[PDB]
Amino acid sequence: MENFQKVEKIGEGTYGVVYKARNKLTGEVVALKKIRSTAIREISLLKELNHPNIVKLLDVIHTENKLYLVFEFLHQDLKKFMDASALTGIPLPLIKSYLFQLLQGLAFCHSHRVLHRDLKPQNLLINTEGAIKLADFGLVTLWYRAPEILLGCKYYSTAVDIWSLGCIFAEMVTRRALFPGDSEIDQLFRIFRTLGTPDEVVWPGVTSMPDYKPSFPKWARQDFSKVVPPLDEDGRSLLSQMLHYDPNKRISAKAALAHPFFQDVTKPVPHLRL
Ligand SMILES: CC(C)c1cnc(Nc2ccc(S(N)(=O)=O)cc2)s1
Repeated sequence: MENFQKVEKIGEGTYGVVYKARNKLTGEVVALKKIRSTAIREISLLKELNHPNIVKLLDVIHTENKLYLVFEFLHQDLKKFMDASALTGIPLPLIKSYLFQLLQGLAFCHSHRVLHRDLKPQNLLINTEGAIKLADFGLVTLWYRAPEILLGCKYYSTAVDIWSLGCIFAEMVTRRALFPGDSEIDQLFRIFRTLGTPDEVVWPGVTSMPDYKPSFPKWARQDFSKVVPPLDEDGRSLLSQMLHYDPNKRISAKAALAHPFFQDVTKPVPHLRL
């Protein structure tokens, strides 16, 4: 840690504080995440998980019970790009590129039995060359949380990351968050008002989950034509399969890569002001 000089504070999360820093031996610019056993073991297995659409973990430094993670540095996150793109909107061929790349990253991690668990725009990082990357994997916001987690399930699957990415796809298209809940119950009821209250017809087993109550209000489903209007029929069809209630029926990352929405995918470059 005597090897690194802090340049500036980037920002914060639940776990820690992030700084831009410079390595005095290599000259290199990096990102440094500061946190105040089995944990060390599992974090260290991530040093071995390398893919062009995952932010690289360079090292783990454990000194005096403080833990520091050293990452490759990118110049902007997706939340800042969306805010700056607000009056014009992100062009459709760039939205489609970013979605395709993120599904490549997920298909890779899910084949090694690794889950992200906290996907949101602040955890997605971009560069000037047109790439987008998954960042800062989990071992605060409720807006991107899957319904099986909110209903109390303890042994949830890779399917929770597909739900989150669907919520993010809709947000890029409309320029507003899809389900902006402000407590656990408000998050759940916001999903139910849009997609309909789930029952045994659409999700076998749902009434037996730990936090399910027979007194939930009964709301009717709405058409996806009203949920994401500017999107074509191929894109609406894919989004609908990423937001199915039953996690066994929800589309996998590998299957989604084969959907007809990606028949004409390209790689455009963004306009960034750094
Ligand atoms: C910790 C790690 C995953 C990061 C790597 N590179 C980072 N860079 C970074 C740059 C700019 C912005 S922001 N909010 O757009 O000004 C946010 C993050 S964070």
